[PDB]
Formats: sequence, structure tokens, C-alpha cells
Amino acid sequence: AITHISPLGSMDMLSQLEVDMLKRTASSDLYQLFRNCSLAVLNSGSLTDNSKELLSRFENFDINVLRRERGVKLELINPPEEAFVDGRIIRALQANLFAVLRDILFVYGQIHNTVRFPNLNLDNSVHITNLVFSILRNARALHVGEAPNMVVCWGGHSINENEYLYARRVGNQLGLRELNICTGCGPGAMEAPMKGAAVGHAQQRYKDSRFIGMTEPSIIAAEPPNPLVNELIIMPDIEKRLEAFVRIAHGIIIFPGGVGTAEELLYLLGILMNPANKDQVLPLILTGPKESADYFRVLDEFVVHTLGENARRHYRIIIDDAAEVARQMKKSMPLVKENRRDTGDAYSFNWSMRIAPDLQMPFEPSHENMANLKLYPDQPVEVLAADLRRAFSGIVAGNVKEVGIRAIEEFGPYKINGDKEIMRRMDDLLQGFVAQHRMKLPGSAYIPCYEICT
Amino acid sequence: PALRAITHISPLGSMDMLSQLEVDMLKRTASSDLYQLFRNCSLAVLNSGSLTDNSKELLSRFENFDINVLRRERGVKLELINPPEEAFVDGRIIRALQANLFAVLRDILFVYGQINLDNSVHITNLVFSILRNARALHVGEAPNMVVCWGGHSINENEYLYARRVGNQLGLRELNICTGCGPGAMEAPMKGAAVGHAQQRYKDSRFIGMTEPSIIAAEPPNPLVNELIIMPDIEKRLEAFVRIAHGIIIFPGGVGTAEELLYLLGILMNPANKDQVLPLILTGPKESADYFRVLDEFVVHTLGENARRHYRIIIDDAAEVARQMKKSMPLVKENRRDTGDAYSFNWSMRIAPDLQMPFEPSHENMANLKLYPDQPVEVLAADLRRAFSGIVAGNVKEVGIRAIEEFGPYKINGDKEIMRRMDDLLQGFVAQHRMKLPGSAYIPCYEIC
Amino acid sequence: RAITHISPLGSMDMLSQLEVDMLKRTASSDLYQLFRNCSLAVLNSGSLTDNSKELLSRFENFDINVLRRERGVKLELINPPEEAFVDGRIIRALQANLFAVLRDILFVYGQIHPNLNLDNSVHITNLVFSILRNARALHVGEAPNMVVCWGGHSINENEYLYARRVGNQLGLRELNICTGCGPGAMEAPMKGAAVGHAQQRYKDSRFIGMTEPSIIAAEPPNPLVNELIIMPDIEKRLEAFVRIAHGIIIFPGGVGTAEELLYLLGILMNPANKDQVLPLILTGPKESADYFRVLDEFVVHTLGENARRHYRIIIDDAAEVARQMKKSMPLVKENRRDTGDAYSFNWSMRIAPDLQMPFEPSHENMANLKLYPDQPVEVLAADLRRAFSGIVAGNVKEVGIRAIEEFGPYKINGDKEIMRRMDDLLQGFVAQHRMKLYIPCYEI
Amino acid sequence: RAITHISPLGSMDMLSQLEVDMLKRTASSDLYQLFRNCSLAVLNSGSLTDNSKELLSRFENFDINVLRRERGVKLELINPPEEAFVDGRIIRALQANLFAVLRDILFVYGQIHNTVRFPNLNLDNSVHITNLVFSILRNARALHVGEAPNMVVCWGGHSINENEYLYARRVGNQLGLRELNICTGCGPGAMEAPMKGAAVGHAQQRYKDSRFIGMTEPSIIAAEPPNPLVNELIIMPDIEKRLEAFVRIAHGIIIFPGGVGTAEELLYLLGILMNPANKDQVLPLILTGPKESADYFRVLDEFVVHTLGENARRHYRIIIDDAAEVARQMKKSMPLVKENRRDTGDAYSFNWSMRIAPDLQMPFEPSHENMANLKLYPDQPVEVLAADLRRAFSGIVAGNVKEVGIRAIEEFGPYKINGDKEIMRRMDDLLQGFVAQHRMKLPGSAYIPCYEIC
Ligand SMILES: Nc1nc2c(ncn2[C@@H]2O[C@H](COP(=O)(O)OP(=O)(O)OP(=O)(O)O)[C@@H](OP(=O)(O)OP(=O)(O)O)[C@H]2O)c(=O)[nH]1
Ligand SMILES: Nc1nc2c(ncn2[C@@H]2O[C@H](COP(=O)(O)OP(=O)(O)OP(=O)(O)O)[C@@H](OP(=O)(O)OP(=O)(O)O)[C@H]2O)c(=O)[nH]1
Ligand SMILES: Nc1nc2c(ncn2[C@@H]2O[C@H](COP(=O)(O)OP(=O)(O)OP(=O)(O)O)[C@@H](OP(=O)(O)OP(=O)(O)O)[C@H]2O)c(=O)[nH]1
Ligand SMILES: O=P(O)(O)OC[C@H]1O[C@H](O)[C@H](O)[C@@H]1O
Ligand SMILES: Nc1nc2[nH]cnc2c(=O)[nH]1
Ligand SMILES: Nc1nc2[nH]cnc2c(=O)[nH]1
Ligand SMILES: Nc1nc2[nH]cnc2c(=O)[nH]1
Repeated sequence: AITHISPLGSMDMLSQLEVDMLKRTASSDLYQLFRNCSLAVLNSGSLTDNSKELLSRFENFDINVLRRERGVKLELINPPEEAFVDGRIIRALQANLFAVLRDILFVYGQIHNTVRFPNLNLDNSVHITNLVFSILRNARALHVGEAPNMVVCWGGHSINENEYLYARRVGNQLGLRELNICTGCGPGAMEAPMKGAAVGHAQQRYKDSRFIGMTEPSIIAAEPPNPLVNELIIMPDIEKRLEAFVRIAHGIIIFPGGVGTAEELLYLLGILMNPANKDQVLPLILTGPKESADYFRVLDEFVVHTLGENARRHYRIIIDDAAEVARQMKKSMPLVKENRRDTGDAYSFNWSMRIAPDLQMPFEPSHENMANLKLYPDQPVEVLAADLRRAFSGIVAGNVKEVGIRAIEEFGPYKINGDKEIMRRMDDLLQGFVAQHRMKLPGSAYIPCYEICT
Repeated sequence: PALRAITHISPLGSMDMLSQLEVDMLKRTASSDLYQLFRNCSLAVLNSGSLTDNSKELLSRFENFDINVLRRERGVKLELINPPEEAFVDGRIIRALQANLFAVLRDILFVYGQINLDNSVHITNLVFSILRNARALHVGEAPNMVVCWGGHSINENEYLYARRVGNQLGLRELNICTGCGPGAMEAPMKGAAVGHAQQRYKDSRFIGMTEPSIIAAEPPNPLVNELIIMPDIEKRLEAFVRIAHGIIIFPGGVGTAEELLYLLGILMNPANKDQVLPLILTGPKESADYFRVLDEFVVHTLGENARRHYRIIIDDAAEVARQMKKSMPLVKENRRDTGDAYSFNWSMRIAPDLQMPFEPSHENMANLKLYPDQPVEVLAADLRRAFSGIVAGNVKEVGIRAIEEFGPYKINGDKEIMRRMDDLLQGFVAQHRMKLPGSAYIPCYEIC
Repeated sequence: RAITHISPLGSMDMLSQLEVDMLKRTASSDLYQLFRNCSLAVLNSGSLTDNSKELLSRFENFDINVLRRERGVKLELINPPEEAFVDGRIIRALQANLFAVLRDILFVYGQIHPNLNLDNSVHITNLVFSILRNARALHVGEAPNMVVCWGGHSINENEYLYARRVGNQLGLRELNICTGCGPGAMEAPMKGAAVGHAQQRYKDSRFIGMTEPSIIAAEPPNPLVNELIIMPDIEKRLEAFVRIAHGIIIFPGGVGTAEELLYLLGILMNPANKDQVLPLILTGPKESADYFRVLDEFVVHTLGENARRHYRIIIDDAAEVARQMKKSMPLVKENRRDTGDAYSFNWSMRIAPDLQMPFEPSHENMANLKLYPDQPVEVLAADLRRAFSGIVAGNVKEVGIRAIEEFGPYKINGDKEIMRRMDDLLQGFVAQHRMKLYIPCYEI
Repeated sequence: RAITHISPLGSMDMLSQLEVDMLKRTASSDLYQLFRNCSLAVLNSGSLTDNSKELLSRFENFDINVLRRERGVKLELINPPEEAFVDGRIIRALQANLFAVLRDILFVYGQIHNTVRFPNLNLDNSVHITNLVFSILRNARALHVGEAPNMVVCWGGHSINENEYLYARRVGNQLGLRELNICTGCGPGAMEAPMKGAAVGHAQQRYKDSRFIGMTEPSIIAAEPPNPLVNELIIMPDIEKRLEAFVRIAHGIIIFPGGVGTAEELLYLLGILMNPANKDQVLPLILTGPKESADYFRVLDEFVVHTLGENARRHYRIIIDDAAEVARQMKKSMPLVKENRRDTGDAYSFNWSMRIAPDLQMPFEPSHENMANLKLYPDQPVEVLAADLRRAFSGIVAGNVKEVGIRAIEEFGPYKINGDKEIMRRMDDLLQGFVAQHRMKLPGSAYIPCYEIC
């Protein structure tokens, strides 16, 4: 079974040298990744328990890039049947298919292994930001003149029915207020709010739904985007994905997501508490069903007792009140618009927010690096927030990730230079997630895997 | 003036360019004795989407609701006093409810305010004029409207199946028209919504076609984006059949049986021997018996020739939709061949028997000629009335009062048809199709 | 001989069988000649001939039938003018006007002649609205921007150019144009406004041509009009003009312009309309100064310096004309917001019944007019205009000339000074060569 | 106020911060005079001044600044012509052309010169030129995806009489009545009349997608304001790329009388249409004018037939004084163009498969040694002789009428052309016939032919 797909929504106006480039990249060591992402996209919304095994059902699927005088076509070999309706590919899959071609072959292929974009220095913090903007602009995701209304939703890939219901309700309440949704693109909390918002949009006869799925190559290669997504963007790596979330967001909503939730909040506080960002407007709301109350309590307790009472100027917790979450998002859009007008910033992309270069770069949780963290109350709060994220991420990896356990077994616990008040707060928070089964440790009791010294 | 929740709504989707004489009429009608009907239909619309069971959720909880027509130089506004709170988002009415509110004003107040309705030519002209008034007949649109009939009370198995058919229909960019109620009248619209989104189809038309005795006690489902209320069931049925390019029938009760008999009554009329109107009866695998029974009852009373006009498809949602889509070019060509319009099937002949409004009085119920010696169309017309009266006696204020004053309808006829019809209804009652869950149904008919 | 079939465009595209039956019978009636002549005139739009009568005279073998096809209507054209077709396809502009004739001549005009009382003032106004609504000419929500332009159908190159400049300046400000739809001043503002729209990337050009069955049956609409509306008589056309306008610009138009100005002043000086916002500007090139001065001198002296509350004269300043119009649009929007009125159709303007009715200058009608400075000012104007139709007809129109020669002078009953101003005006127009013949047909 | 700020319209509205910095930098370079003069020519569009060089001198105190904002760019105009403004606001059409000037003068120059450090040594320069031309058109948003062919290119004199002007306008009206769009060199004269008529015809057909493309180059527009009908201004980097762009976006070409340059124009097209690689291409070419041009075209027709062969008439058609027929032929050709692009899989909006010889993308300096290395012999491949005859014409003419040419002829003598005698005779008969039609005017009164066989 072989079918030729023409472009839709992207990759529809290429030069002959660009197509030449695309064909070369498709024949590179990148093919496997390109093929797995394109397979992921074609399996979107195919109901399945385990998605890793679903893709392992189409091992005879392949994809070639076809050259034509006018540009590019896609050749699908043994594609999933469910992606076709009386022989024609379903339009939504077709557009996501060409977003994968765009972001994996055209962008990622000129970045991975060697940077071929002329004069791009990926070690340069301004270049990075301009790249993230170029990717989003290339994806046609930044509209000229559009008044702000994009709400980014973060939260667990794997969540229970209560949480999925509540998140769906928030999205429905955002939908009834004509707000748009951007998420990480996968299942769980990344899907429920879009599903809700789609119902809301229909009720308000709102015809410009933007459901933005912002992912990255390692993830989309194994996880089909959820079926609500109608604007797929694959950023080159997780640091750039996070910067993209921040810069397109007009508001951020965090649902529960395990330990990662606290890492996300610390990243945001590290940005939002930088004195350079004291005049930015970016509403941040943490919200769950009534059963997540103690989950957000320990989190909020850890933030205040390490970063201070001022931390609460920047985030607000709301338990089981979907309508009030959306109501507050909706009310803040006009303030975000004024804030953008105030600095002459763009409505669709927040240029003026300062994201420190360390927040753009990866962090290796080695014993050396773990050691260099200055976890002391006398540090600038935005630096301490940042270092706290690094340390929390390292302690948890040392418990749950095999590359982290490997480091601990080989070299013993991490040596942490920190105030023991701060480090106690951390053990409370870690203990909290273990007790609440939000953190599931291999084996039994919670392992410190760290020690407070030099 | 007591403390009350108040809002003014401007016209949306209709009633936005009125003359001052027209507005004057609206205000007069709105204060006439039609007010209760107008007020109950407006309340039902404002309860679209809530999950409680109707009647007990309607007038009961909103006794303090009222609605006034407001006059302005430019036109009309609606004033809502104590409307249901969930109809509003931060104080502003949800747009789909708003459009439905003004369809109610258009069809209850404006369409009556201007209303020989005994002449078949005038009935059809009236049905056309209402449809056109509602902006429901698109000039140029190629055929793609599918009418779906089915039970208001169905199980999850049946609901999910009809959703699947709906999705398969929306994946083929077909539009849906239903009776606008819950159950099988909602599930295919839910599915088609998902399919239209998957295809980036931007012209979803979800037509909800009801009538005032029904809408007054059954809110429209939340998918309906084009509410139309015809003046009676007869005109509801004629509208359904004039705008359909294909019809799909899911398992239902008497309302769906009334629609089937009505339809066979038109399709077996020799005057329509050359009409193209694909008709598919479908359900999940668990409904194989339902359709066995229903097909036997049709063949017994109307003859094996009835099967020229429908096809039963059990548990195959993709194949139902594929056949519907495959027929749209045949419908277009048939319209071209007979000089007809694409949006409104003028060629179909609907006999007076099936057009003349039927009052479900005990007198008229006892007088139906349900005997095997009538011509096929005639018998179909009379079975249509028999089911129509059972609907009224179950769900309508006129018929419910008629039952609680004179007892159950007595239906007589050929004992062989009567047995078939008695067992069919015991199936509907057994299968929980007569009424929604909560309290055992009490038959308003007595078959002898 | 040469036969083509035309599908509907912009109207009459969604008809009931009863309606199509009706159209076919009406086309078969003694109406058919008017229906045929208006259709022929539409099809001759934008032709390059000097006489409209000699042009429409060479199409003797042209005819038109109403067909039923696909349950709607098609127009059968027999021997139509070839200039109306491109490679066999009718030009869309002409096509839409053609079905506008069908709409307003056969479907409206044919059918008015149920509970409709054409003598009832409120019915008249609701009819005009209905005809406009039916022509899809009243947009919901649309911010005011429609400027009505009045002026002579026959004007010199200098007046045409000026009116084109006013049109350009109006279009550069994104204002739309409604004229009586013929040539001359009814055409130049539209020509100019289209150029200005283009420079502003303005895409929603509305050029409404509002006419009446006797006019268009002999005068092809100009090629700029893109919304043709045929009102049933001159009185309903005048009301239509007033009710859709957001401002009005009057160009030179001979002595008719005096009737025009009196009509509007009869409406604007009516105390009932004291809070109405309707900018009125009179304007022409430098050569029109004397003409507008004598006009202004007649108005102030018969109706008082108060009449100047309701108009402004601007000589040879196109930008300033359009500038004022543009600046008024928000005041009109606010005025409608405040009375709860429609933006597209001014319901609250009071038009006195007598102004919705015709007037035959019979000596008896002439003599019932009360031309006294004692009359209410709104009434004196309505009668002053009526006395103008008569005196001028009884100087230039044969039926009125023969009436003065075969029945006496019109023998009016008016103040001496009122009448004297009238001769001043007519003598002024006669002396300026604006009105070409002066015999005062009155008596006092 | 004497100073006003303009926001982007129609282009230049979604810029990165690195792009804006590069714009500000280019604007401060020795490009500024060129950028300023083009911006001023644009604001003067539609001025009723005879000499458009005198008109651009009365603005000695005009200047323009590129303004940086967080979100993008604005233009700062200093003493702009007041006619470009309505009640203080720039007329939208001038505003869009103003940012087309910024796009093609500053940004396209800047995108040039941001190349790779390791360029592909196997890439023909001709392939780059063609792909660059495409890139410029794509960047101007000038190539629509999926649009059916309907672009007619019109060439002809910038200075023409009443009678020629009205004819070109009727041709335009007839084109528009058939819903064809117009592209010209955007000056006045025959470059304006066809758009004027086309607009009228568009209004009569309720065609609301008018595309009036003016394709120019920075030397022309710096001196000559664009005509007021143009609604898509494109400025190609030089005259050769402007010629290639004309050929590549055209679906048909109409040539009006234009003095003796018209002969150059026709030889350019013949050099392409008669190339053997283009034998299957579909590109209707029509020469047309009023009755009074029949001799002008009969002269051109005889030179082509007698130097390139009667077969040259397989590629153009002459039509005198039938405007409806011209338009009728083009309209009928449009579906043949569509089918031709569909057959090859070429783009509807850009003709990639047409072969344009590399010599035709390169400029020609009419030096004596260059004039001598032209091989004007009939045993030359026809497409090459067409090209060399074209180089020969520009040189001989420039020698007879252009200052720098007449001066070089006086210093180093007459041009020493090696070529067949009959050919040079046919060339002479053309130049004579033009001067004798007064279609060609040479300093003095005696046409003294400035060449000499060898
Ligand atoms: N900051 C910002 N402005 C944007 C954006 N998109 C459009 N705009 C508009 O660009 C205009 C900027 O205002 P200007 O008057 O030209 O100049 P400034 O106010 O000094 O701002 P600036 O120096 O450029 O940063 C406003 O329109 P108006 O002038 O018509 O006033 P309105 O807002 O009512 O629509 C903005 O609405 C955007 O993405 N970011
Ligand atoms: N007078 C008038 N109003 C019109 C017209 N078309 C729409 N409208 C709108 O009708 C709406 C009335 O809504 P309300 O504000 O709730 O009522 P009121 O303002 O008190 O006036 P009303 O009682 O109806 O006479 C206004 O919209 P918004 O409230 O959202 O205000 P906007 O869009 O301007 O921002 C008007 O703008 C029209 O042709 N004439
Ligand atoms: N050559 C060309 N085609 C274009 C262009 N823009 C859109 N198309 C369409 O892209 C599709 C490609 O052709 P295919 O259907 O895939 O069949 P092929 O003959 O094999 O073309 P190919 O070999 O790939 O070049 C066609 O649409 P459909 O498949 O839907 O058929 P339709 O438009 O008729 O409804 C073309 O009409 C263009 O600029 N140039
Ligand atoms: O009587 P039932 O068949 O159970 O359901 C009633 C509805 O069934 C049909 O679709 C009609 O639309 C009815 O409103
Ligand atoms: N990169 C990233 N993906 C997510 N998915 C859900 N939540 C998040 C988040 O906070 N960051
Ligand atoms: N009814 C009417 N028609 C006109 N046509 C041109 N001018 C006018 C005018 O002033 N009134
Ligand atoms: N580049 C270019 N511009 C023109 N303007 C008019 N004619 C021409 C032509 O033949 N080539």
C-alpha cells in the first residue's frame, strides 16, 4: 500500500535547493527519527492503551520524500489504515505530517550534528531566543496584530480520571471564554484541557481554535500527538521548548504532574523573580481537583520557606474551581495586552522577558555540578530558585532514573553545599511526594542519595 | 420591584433586521396567551446542555423565570428575568443559546404572528417559507445533508454506535439534521463534530428540527447550531423529508416508528417511483432483533415491496457513512434530472393523508383504518397517525391531559396487524424507549 | 433569433413555486412593457452613445421571458445588446442589475398594486424599509459611512470634474456613495470614490443607485453602480434617500435643486427632528457661487436664518467637503446609539405625510397652498417646494404652460414678500443661464 | 507634524530582533541614499508633475529612519510629501509600497551576504540566480499556493501618445473583463494604462482579487515613482533578475510599442522560447498596438523572420487594433498554461522548468572588445544568435543615442562587428525604418550607423 500526500499548511512553497536539501536529510542518519515522528502523527487518536506498542504494530511502514518541479510530496508505504477515509488522508493528520517534515527535516536537520544555518551560534543566548522565534514564525504560529488569548497548560502525561475530568472542565471554562490552549501535545493533562476547550469553542461559535502542541523530537517519536492538536510544533530540545512556552504564553496554568510539577514551578519562579522581569505580566495559576490540595500545599510550603513570602506575588493556587481559574485568565488578557503595549513588545511573542542563559542550557547532574550549587538563603532569590531546580532535579534522578542511580551507585551520594534549613525543606517536599504516592521510588523507603557538605 | 436577575440580549443569527410594524406584532403576540408557550420554549433553550432529566428540571426549578420582548427604534431585544445561571459566562449569554433564543422568537412568535392551511400546496409553501426564513436553504450548496432519526432514550451501546456513525459521516464532510433532542438525536451530531474537526471542515450545519409541543419540554441538545421549530409534527416530518439528501434510522420508540411509517408512506407512493432518497436502518450488533421485529412488522403490514426502499446495516458505522457519501452524487443527478432544487426537494409528492394535521383525540384514534385491504400508502398514513397519537399521549400536554381524562386510547383493526403492533410496543416498553429512566411507563394505548 | 439564459445573481435566488408562478404571470401582464424596457436599459449600462432615447430605440427585436429552471427563475434574453456579453457570458455587474429589475419591477412593484394601505404614512415608511431589506441593502451592525449625493444628470466638464474630486476625497476617507444612479453628478462622485477606495485598499465599495421605474426605463444606470434599487415612485425614492443617508451632498442641479433643498429643509426644520443628526452640504466648483448664493438668499428670507442651522455651503474645496462628512460619521453613530435607532436606516426622522405624497399642479391645488411667513416653518417649506413644482412647470412644462394659457394664471394666495423672493430666485436662475426658458403665473 | 512614524503594512510585520538590528545596520551604510531615494519615489506616487526628476528634487530635506521596537520595525519619515497623507494618515497603498522598499532594498540586500562559510563548489551560478529570484518573489508574498494561472505580463514604452495609451487601456479593460491580473514594470505609459483598464473591468465582473504587480529594479524606481495602480511592488536586485522574474511569473506576455527597446525585449524572449529545451513550454506571446503601429510591428516582424527564420513566428503573434481579441487569446491560453504546468509538475505561480541560458542572466558591457566577440552568423544556433543580436542591438543603439556610448565611439572609432553581411543589412533596415518612423530619435538629424563589419 503506497500513497502520495501533497503538502497542507506548511512546506507548500519550497525552492528547488530546499527540496534538494530535504531529500538529502531524509537519506541521512536522521531517517529513523523522521520516520518515527511521521508514524506517530499518523496514529493520532487511534485508541490504544500503550502507545509504544501501537507504533510497534506498523513495522513495515516507511516514508520517502518525493521531488517534483514545484516542490515536495510525501510517499507513505504501509501507513496506518485508520488515517485514511475512503482512500484520502485525513486533513488533520496531513497537516501534522508536513509539520513533522518541516520541523524535523528542515529545521532539526540543519541543527543536529552540525549547525548549517548561517552564523547561528547555539551557545549564544540571543541567538537561541531568535531561533525559537524563527521556528514559531516558520510554523506560522505567531499572528500579526492578534490580541492576546493563548493559555499554556502544563501537567502530567499520566493522570487519573478525577484529574482528567477537572482539567477537562478548566479547558471547557477557558473555551467558553474564547481562550486558546497550548500544551505539550501528549495525553493526560496535555489533552483534557484542549478537549474541554473545543466543546467551549463550539458553544461560543468561536471558529479560530488554536490547539498548539509544542513537543520535541525524542517525545513525538514515541507518543502520537493527542487528537485535538491542530498546530504541531516540534522544538529542537527541551530547553527551547520551555523558552517557547514562556514566550508565546499569555498565561500559564499548571495541573498536577508528579515531581516534575515542582521543577516546572521553580523554572517559572526563577524567570518571574528575576528583578529584570519585575514589570512583566504573566499570570500563573496552579490548580487541581479537591484531592490535590495536599499536593499543592507541600509544594507551596517548600517554595515559601526557601524563596520567601515574596514568591507568592507570582503564583496563585486554586483548588476545585474550574470557573474561577478561567475567569482569572480571561481577566488578565487585557492586562497582558497593556503590558505588551507598554514595552512595545509583540502581542504573540514575549521578547522582553529575560530568560537567563543558564535556563537555556542543559544541566548535567554530575557530582561536580551538584556540588557547585550554592543553596544558601543569602543568594539572589532568582539564582537560588534556579539552583534549587537543578538540585531537586538531580536528587530525584538519583532515585528514579537509571542514569542517575548509576551515578549514585558508582560514586556515592551527592555532596550538597547548602543551608541545612533549605535542605530540610527539600526533604520535607520529597518526603511529601513519596508519602502521597505522587513520587514512586524503585524499591521501598525514600533514599536521600545526598549529603550536606563539600 | 423585587430583586431579580436581569439582562438584555441582542438578536443573533435571526430577527436582526425587523420592521417597526413587525416588532409591534412581536410585542403583541408576546403578551397574548401564547406567552406560556413562548416562555417555556425560551426556558428549554436556556437549559440546553444541563444533565438533569427534563420537566422536573424545567418549569419546576425556574418558576421565577420570565421573558419580555423589548422594543427599540432599530428592532427587538429580549429581556430575561431570572434565566438559568449556566446559560451565562461571566454575565454574558453563551452564543449558541443566544442563537437558539432568537430562533424560538422567530418560529414561535413571529411565525405564528402571521399564521388556507388545509390546502397541500399552501402547507408545502409554508414549510418552504419557514425553512428559507431560517436561512436553512443554501443557494448553490451541493447535496450533503443527512437526516438521522432515533430514540430519545437509548443505552450507552446504542449511544456510542450512533456517535460512530456520526463521526464516519463527518469524516466524509456530511452535515446532520435531527429532531434536536437527546439520545440518538444528539450522538450523531457529537460524532460528526469530531469528524468535521479532523477534516478542518468549517461549515458544520447541525440542524435541530422540532415543534412547539416537544421543544417546550425537551431542550435542544448542545450540538444544534441551527434550531428550527415547525408548527406541528406534520410539518416537522415534511421539512425533514424535503431537505434530506439521505436518511438514517437508528433504534427508537414510537416517534421513530412514526417517522419510518411516514417515510415508507411517501416512498411507496407510485408517484415517487423515480425519486432518489437513500434510506439506511442501522444499529449496534445488539439491535439485530429490534430490526428483525421492525422489518417483519413493516413487511407484514406494507408488503415485501417495502424493502425496495430501505437497507438494514448491523454494526458497521463506516459502511453506513460510505454508502451515504456515495449516494450524494446520485441525489444531485436525480435533482438535475427532474428539474428540482438541491436544497429543497419539490418533486417529492406527499399525499394529503400524510400532510393534513391529525388531532390525537380518542375519537380519531378509534377511527384509524388499520386493515389489510387498504391501499399501501393509505395504511401507512394511518399507522403514522396511530404512532403520532401514542407520542402525544406520552409526552405532549394535549395528549397527556386527554389520557388523564378519558383513559387510554383504544386502537382497533385487523387482529393480525394488532398483534404485530402490540408486540412491537411491548418491545419499545421492555427496551426502555418509551420514557427516560425513572418510574415505570404506563401505556396510554389499549390495543384490541 | 439570438437567445441566452441568465441565472440569478444577488437576488431572486431562493424562490417558492408560488412565487415563481406569480413572476411568470406578472411578466405576461400589461406590466411586461415596463419590465422589458427597464431590463433593456440595464443591459445598455455604460454604453457610448449621446442620446439615451436613440440608443434604446435600436433594440426593437429585444424581448425577455421569465423561465422556471431548477425550481427557481432564469431570464431568457432575446436579441440582447452584444455589448453586455464577454465571450458569451453576461457581465456580472449587468447580471445583478438585471435581477434587481426583476426583483423590484415584477416582484415588488407588480405586487403592491394584502393589508397594505399605501395612503398610511407608517405603511409607506415600513414599505421603503421592506424594499431596502429585500434588496439586501441594509447591513447589520455596520458603522455609518454612506454619503448620498444629489445633482444634475446633465452637467458641464467643470462640474463633473469637481464632483469627481469630491468623490475621490470621500473615497480616500473610506466613505460609500448613493446617487440617483444616472449620469453626470450621479456618476462622477462614484467614479472618484472608486479611485480613492483603491488607494486605501478599501474592499467593501458600496455604490448604491436608487431610482424609480419611469426614470430607469429610459435612463441606463451608470457603469459604476453596484447595488441597483428601484423604488416604486419618486416619493418613495426620496424617503429612501433620507433614511439610508448618513450625510448628504447636493451638487448644482438647475432649478430642481431648489425643490431638493426645500424637501430636506421641510424635514430638518420640523421641530420633531430637532435632535436628528444629518449633515447636509451644498457644494460646487468656483463657477457655482452665484447659483448657491441666490439659492441661499431665497431660503433664509423665506424660512429664516434658522434654515442655516441645517446646511453648509462650500465652494470649490473637495477635501474640506469630504473632511466634514468623515468627521460627522461618529456624531451620526452616536446619534443612532442614543435614540436606539438602526445604523443602516434612520427610523426616527419624522417625514410629514404630505412629503410622502405626490402633487398635481392643478389650479385648485396650486391655490390651496398657504405661502405665509405665519405658517410653521416646516409646513411653509413643504408648500414652498410644492409651489415650485407648479410655477416652474407652468413656465417650461407644456401641460403647465397650456394650463396657464387655457385656464388662467395659477392665482396663488401668498404673502407679497414670500412671492417676491420666488421671482428673485427664478429671475436669478434665468439670468445666470441655470434655468433656460420668465412669466410669473400667480396673482396673490 | 513634519515627523511621522509608519507601522508596517503588507510586509515586514513579523521580524526577529536580529533581523531588525541588521536592517538598522544596513540603513546606516552607504546604501542609505539608495534607500532614501526609493522611499521618496514611493511617497510621490500619483503626483501630476511632468518631470519626475524635478519632482524628487523639491524634497532635498526629506529623510527616513529605520526605527527599532521590541516587536519589530517602524519607519520614521522626516518631511515627507504631504500629498501622501489624508488627514494626517499615510495612504495605505503608499504605506505598503514604502515597506516593500524596506523589504527589497534593505532586507534582501542584507539576506544576500549572510552566506555559508563552506559553499557548495558544485552548484551552478545560474541555479543560484534562479533560486534567488524565487526567494525574493516568495518573500514578497507574490507566489500564491494553488492559484490557477491568470497573470499577464505587459511590456511597452514608458512614454507613449494619447492613442497608444488608450489602446493599451482597452486591452487592459478586456483583460480585466476576463478576470486576468496584470504585471508590468510599474512605471507610467504602457506600464500603467493596462492596469487602469484592468481595474475598470474587474469592477464590472465583481472580481475582488485584483493583483497589479509592479516589477522594477533599484535604479529605475529611485528615479521614477511607481504608478498609482500598482498594488504589489517588487524590486529585483538588477535588470537581469527583473527580466527573469517577468518570465517566471508570467502566464502570458503582451508587448506594446516601445521604441527600439521593444526589439531588445522580443529578442530576449525569442532567445528563451526558441531554446530547444523549451520546445514543450506554453507561454503565449502577443505583440499588439493601435492601427498606427502596423508599420512599427511589420518592421520588427521582418527583422525577426529574416534573421532568426520564419519559424520564430511559432512563438509570437502580432495583432493590430483588436483589443478584445488580444484578451480573448490570453484567456483561452490560461487553461493551456495550467495543463502544461500540471503535466510537468511545475508550480502554477512560478515556471521552474523554463530554461534561461546563463548568458541571459548576466549583464553586457558594450565595450569595443565585447562588441567584437559577438558572433552574428546564421550558422549559429538560433537561440544563441537571438541572444547575440540582442547584445548587438543595445550596443549599436547606445552608441547612436547614449552619451557614454557616443563618447566611446568618438574615442576608439566605430564598432568592429564580425558578422554576416545579410544579417547586418537586416539590422540596418530595422534601425532605419524606426528612425524613418520617428519611432527612433538620434542626436542630430542624420542617422550615422556607428558600426563596421569585419
Ligand atoms: N506593542 C504592540 N503594538 C501592536 C502590536 N500589533 C499591533 N500593534 C499596534 O501598533 C500600534 C502602536 O501604537 P503607535 O501609536 O503607533 O505608537 P506607540 O504608541 O508609541 O507604540 P510603539 O512605540 O511603537 O511601541 C497600536 O495600534 P494603534 O496606533 O492604531 O492604536 P490601538 O492600540 O488602539 O489599536 C497597536 O495596537 C504588537 O504585536 N505589539
Ligand atoms: N443603537 C444601535 N445599536 C446597535 C446597532 N447594531 C448593534 N448595535 C449594538 O446593540 C448593542 C446594545 O447592547 P447593550 O449595551 O447591552 O444596550 P444599550 O447600550 O444600553 O442600548 P439599547 O438599549 O439597546 O438601546 C450595542 O452593542 P455593545 O453593547 O456591545 O456596544 P459596542 O459594540 O459599541 O461596543 C450596540 O453597539 C444599531 O444599528 N443601532
Ligand atoms: N503541477 C501542479 N499541481 C498543483 C499545483 N497546486 C496544486 N496542484 C495540485 O496538486 C495535486 C498534485 O497532483 P496529483 O493529484 O497528486 O496527481 P499527479 O498527476 O501524479 O501530480 P504529480 O505527479 O505529483 O506532480 C493536484 O491536485 P489534486 O490531487 O487534488 O486533483 P485536482 O486538483 O484536479 O482536484 C494539483 O491540481 C501547482 O502549482 N502545480
Ligand atoms: O419516541 P422515540 O423514538 O423514543 O424518540 C422520540 C424522537 O425519535 C425521532 O428522532 C424523533 O425525532 C422523536 O423526537
Ligand atoms: N516541556 C514540558 N512538557 C510538559 N507537559 C506537560 N507539562 C509540561 C511542562 O511543564 N514542560
Ligand atoms: N429623488 C432624487 N433623485 C435625484 N437624482 C439626482 N439627484 C436627485 C435628487 O436630488 N433627488
Ligand atoms: N525589465 C523590463 N521592463 C519593462 N517595461 C516595459 N517594458 C519592459 C521590458 O521589456 N523589460
